[PDB]
Amino acid sequence: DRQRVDERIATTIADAILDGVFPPGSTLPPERDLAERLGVNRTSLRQGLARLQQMGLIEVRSKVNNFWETSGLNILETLARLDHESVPQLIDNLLSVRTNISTIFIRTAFRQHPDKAQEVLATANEVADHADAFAELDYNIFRGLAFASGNPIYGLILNGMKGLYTRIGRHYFANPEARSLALGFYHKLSALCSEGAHDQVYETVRRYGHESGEIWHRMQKNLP
Amino acid sequence: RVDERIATTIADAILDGVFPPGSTLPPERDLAERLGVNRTSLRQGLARLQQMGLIEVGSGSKVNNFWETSGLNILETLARLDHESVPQLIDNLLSVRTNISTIFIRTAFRQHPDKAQEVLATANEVADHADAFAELDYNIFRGLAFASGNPIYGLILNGMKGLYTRIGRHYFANPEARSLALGFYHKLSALCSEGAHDQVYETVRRYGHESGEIWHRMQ
Repeated sequence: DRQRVDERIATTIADAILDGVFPPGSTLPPERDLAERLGVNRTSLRQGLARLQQMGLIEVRSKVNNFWETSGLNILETLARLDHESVPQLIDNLLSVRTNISTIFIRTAFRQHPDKAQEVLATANEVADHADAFAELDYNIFRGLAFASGNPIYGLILNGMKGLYTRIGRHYFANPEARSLALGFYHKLSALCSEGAHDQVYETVRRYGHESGEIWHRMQKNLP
Repeated sequence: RVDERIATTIADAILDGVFPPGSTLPPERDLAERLGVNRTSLRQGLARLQQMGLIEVGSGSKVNNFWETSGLNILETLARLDHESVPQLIDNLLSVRTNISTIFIRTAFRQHPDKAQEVLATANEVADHADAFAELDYNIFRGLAFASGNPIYGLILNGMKGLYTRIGRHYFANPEARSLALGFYHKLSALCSEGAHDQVYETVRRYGHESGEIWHRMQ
């Protein structure tokens, strides 16, 4: 998916902001200078600036915001790509958020829309046995259970996690042990949902976070 | 702010189903004319919609299913467009805030109690008035999210700021609302001081229940 020039402009300036070249409260260089420094025309620059405004990173007057105050989950992939010095455990942070938030919305789904939850978990049957397929399945199951809670804001959170979460999963689910543990987990969730054993969701999800995390910790070493 | 208004108008039309998922938008010239705007302003608006994932581009601007691609950034739009389901969206947000905060408040108290106390201490310097209180309440929940040591909880709170503070600016006009919150922050501070990590859950859930009752009787 080739980035067009306005996207490259936004990425380049966003990186500089997140990196601290432009501290909160500072002003970007004027258009003529900025476009010449980037080697772009000013029409493309203003398109890139539009993207930065939408990201919450700047305000046209361009004043630079504190990205830790204005950014949502939409910056997760950027923090990972930069391997930002402020979030050395970003990957671990994201898996911990997925685990702990999913204990909420999985329990809720089992009580509110168990028929939808079982429909989502059933997709684990007939998944292809390889990394990309499992990464997609796994995200779709957590996202589906988040919406099955009846509270679509959990689903919006999963949508925001999609990029970085599935990037992790595409690496993780190359391991056949990772795929087998996930299948066991989805099946156990389905069993819990079928029985109505809502009070067991917490331990099951916490245990899966722990066991998958041990496999992931070994695998992530081999990665940038 | 024309390009912002363009993006919002088109985003509203997508969420309202005027432009169906999988459709492609009218060509730029046609869309500019319909919106009564310039093509370069429309192109800035389209860049914004691509940035937020609502449309995808050697091919037209394809409309994504917004329930698959949108984040917390559409909360304010959902509330603006769906007057009849704001009570449910609002309860949904408050429930999310309540239950997610049980996680990150406990972690902050366990891992970084001094930082958690410094956030909670901001409750001592508030004007007893709606708009200032709504900002303080948000800043306490956001601050505790970051004080967990996991900034992704903070990014979540950042995404809820818009709609969450809008509710708060209505809610905290009520003096009981302000009183309950102050008591909640002081109770949080006590629990942190005591290391009573296992009590945050019930205290936060009780707050969410009791503030929701005040809110519901206001509504």
